[PDB]
Amino acid sequence: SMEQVAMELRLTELTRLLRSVLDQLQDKDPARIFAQPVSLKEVPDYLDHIKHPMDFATMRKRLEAQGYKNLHEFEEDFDLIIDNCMKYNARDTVFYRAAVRLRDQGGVVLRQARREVDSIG
Repeated sequence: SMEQVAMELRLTELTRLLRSVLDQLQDKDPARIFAQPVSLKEVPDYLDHIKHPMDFATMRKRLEAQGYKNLHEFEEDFDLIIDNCMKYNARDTVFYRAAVRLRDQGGVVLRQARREVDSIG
């Protein structure tokens, strides 16, 4: 139908916006601490601690499959990156600290994204 196509164009445009959001968030991780999944070869117990792992490459795969229906789902994944890190790693670690800075700096980007998503519909 014409409606299904209109819907698909909306999703494509959401994907376009979320791609720019993702690039902006990932720039706030210059050390690339959150770029890839935590390695289960190198941290063999990880899944005993963290039940829903997340990272920026995994978000990107979902994004490019148009697997985010709305900004809320996208933010859920971003929050997992931060919250998983802050649990697994202690406060006095470069990892924990990187997550805090990503959270703080990402807030600004996500604030305007929500306005853009509501505004453009």
